[PDB]
Amino acid sequence: SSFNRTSFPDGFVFGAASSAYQFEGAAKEGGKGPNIWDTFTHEFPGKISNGSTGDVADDFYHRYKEDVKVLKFIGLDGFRMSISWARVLPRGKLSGGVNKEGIAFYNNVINDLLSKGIQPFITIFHWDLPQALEDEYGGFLSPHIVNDFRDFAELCFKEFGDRVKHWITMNEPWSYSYGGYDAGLLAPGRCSAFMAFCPKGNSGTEPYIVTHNLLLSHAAAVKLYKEKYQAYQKGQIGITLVTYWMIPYSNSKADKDAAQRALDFMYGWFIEPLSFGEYPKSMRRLVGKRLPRFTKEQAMLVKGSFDFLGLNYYIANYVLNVPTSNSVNLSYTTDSLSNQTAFRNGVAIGRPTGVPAFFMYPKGLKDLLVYTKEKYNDPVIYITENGMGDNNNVTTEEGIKDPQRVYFYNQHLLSLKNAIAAGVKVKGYFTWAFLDNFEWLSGYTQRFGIVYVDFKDGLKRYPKHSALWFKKFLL
Ligand SMILES: *[C@@H]1O[C@H](CO[C@@H]2O[C@@H](C)[C@@H](O)[C@@H](O)[C@@H]2O)[C@@H](O[C@@H]2O[C@H](CO)[C@@H](O[C@@H]3O[C@H](CO)[C@@H](O)[C@H](O)[C@@H]3O)[C@H](O)[C@H]2NC(C)=O)[C@H](O)[C@H]1NC(C)=O
Ligand SMILES: N=C(CCCS[C@@H]1CC(=O)N(Cc2ccccc2)C1=O)N[C@@H]1O[C@H](CO[C@@H]2OC[C@@H](O)[C@H](O)[C@H]2O)[C@@H](O)[C@H](O)[C@H]1O
Ligand SMILES: *[C@@H]1O[C@H](CO)[C@@H](O[C@@H]2O[C@H](CO)[C@@H](O)[C@H](O)[C@H]2NC(C)=O)[C@H](O)[C@H]1NC(C)=O
Repeated sequence: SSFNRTSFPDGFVFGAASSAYQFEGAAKEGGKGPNIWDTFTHEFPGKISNGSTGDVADDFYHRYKEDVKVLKFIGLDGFRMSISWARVLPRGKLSGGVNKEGIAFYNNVINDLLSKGIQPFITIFHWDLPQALEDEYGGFLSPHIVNDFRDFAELCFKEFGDRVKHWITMNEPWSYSYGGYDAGLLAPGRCSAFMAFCPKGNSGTEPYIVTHNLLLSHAAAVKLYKEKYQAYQKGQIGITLVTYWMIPYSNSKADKDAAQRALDFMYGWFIEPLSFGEYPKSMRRLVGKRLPRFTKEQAMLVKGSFDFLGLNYYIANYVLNVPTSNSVNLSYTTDSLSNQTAFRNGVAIGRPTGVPAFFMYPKGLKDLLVYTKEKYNDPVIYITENGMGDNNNVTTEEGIKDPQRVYFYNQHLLSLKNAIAAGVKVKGYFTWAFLDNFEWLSGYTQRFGIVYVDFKDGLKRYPKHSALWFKKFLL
């Protein structure tokens, strides 16, 4: 006898997650065109650990049949995966033509998943923007992205919507904006010149520009799905957001307010437009005219534009107030006057993982969910990512034994259970990740999978103890 799925609601969806650039490989194969991550990893090897790329990744593009067998072996209800925009539309625009070989790959994966009784949860956009669109008008820096995003979504609805019943417009627009345009840590790698880190950009203005267009693009796809496809395809559409849970470093009003500002700027930036059609008051106050306004039309489009909310949860941080100052480092990051740290009084917020900044704090998952329920009218929620990373610095034999990850999932699922007990309408949960994969700026130095991938020996797959723990949990 042990903790198992019967403790969760009937029909609850347990799954594992993936994304196209991180898993697929075949970056220049099967008619696929270039995307901004091809470009970023090739042109800035200094920004990826060991100068790695997703050229091959897990080679999920060729190995998907064997991988789907692993999903079935674990016994999962669902699988979260994304569509490579430049694989299906190599020139970004619909008028640039649809790549039949790219459509065929996703159809093949979906049909195999369904034969195993696994529901595909499809992320339309997981950061891999076609280089053609980045080149033409600067990608999400331009309002032109909205119409092209809408057409890409429509292509997905038309080709896959007869079988796909859960759509996620985009993964973590916070990450795309902050990482791509404030810190320059992610493609397209833009930031202010004073950071001496990116060729082009403005960390004080571009993140706000990009976030606005991310929201409008999302809203365009949702409007189209609901008005044209939802009634006869009978699916649901949402968006995946990420936030840290923010804890005041001390009991002071200063730190309490700082914690809420940090949450406002990371989470509220997206969930308040989605819920209320406006940005958080703190952002309006502190960012001023660098923060775009929603026109009345835009607000109507964005407000209420989700059937469900996808939430990605990894960590919590303590937050300190940062006093105003005279030194002029203009950025989205410094705009919130907040400072996050994993340590209080010299003590870490939880158990360590193989990722330096990341400690275990399962309580924060429930805290986030209750906060979301209470502030945003009790939405339907899927946990679309939750997981931990190991440092890739031991043998295959050792990496497969991951009691730390078994511990991680036991504690987080117990916390999730308590959130459901508190009335949060959670309907599903997805492990990041299915396989050890290309972890963006960290390359292959960090392993998040419940399944091990031996990159040094034919990309061979081996279920970890965590996979076997889930297998048992899922009966
Ligand atoms: C699937 O899981 C259920 C529930 O598991 C319980 O709740 C989870 C949230 C975790 O905290 C688990 O650690 C916890 O056990 C299992 O049913 C439960 O089995 C336990 C025994 O392991 C029962 O506790 C015992 O009950 C007897 C009386 O029958 C007492 O004499 C014992 O001292 C002890 O208290 C528990 O009552 C029971 N709960 C329910 C709701 O039935 C279930 O066995 C498991 N299934 C499989 C196949 O593993
Ligand atoms: N990685 C992110 C957010 C990137 C934000 S920009 C910058 C880079 C980064 O990882 N960190 C921290 C972070 C990590 C995860 C979530 C939020 C914030 C940043 O703030 N989100 C999810 O995390 C998953 C695990 O991300 C790893 O987290 C630890 C990092 O060291 C590693 O590079 C990253 O790939 C990704 O694989 C998913 O594709 C993605 O949806
Ligand atoms: C492999 O990487 C892990 C993770 O970085 C190392 O374990 C960490 O060691 C540091 C330094 O002593 C500690 O501060 C952390 O608490 C450890 N993290 C854990 C255990 O999750 C490990 O030492 C590395 N091993 C080798 C051989 O390099």
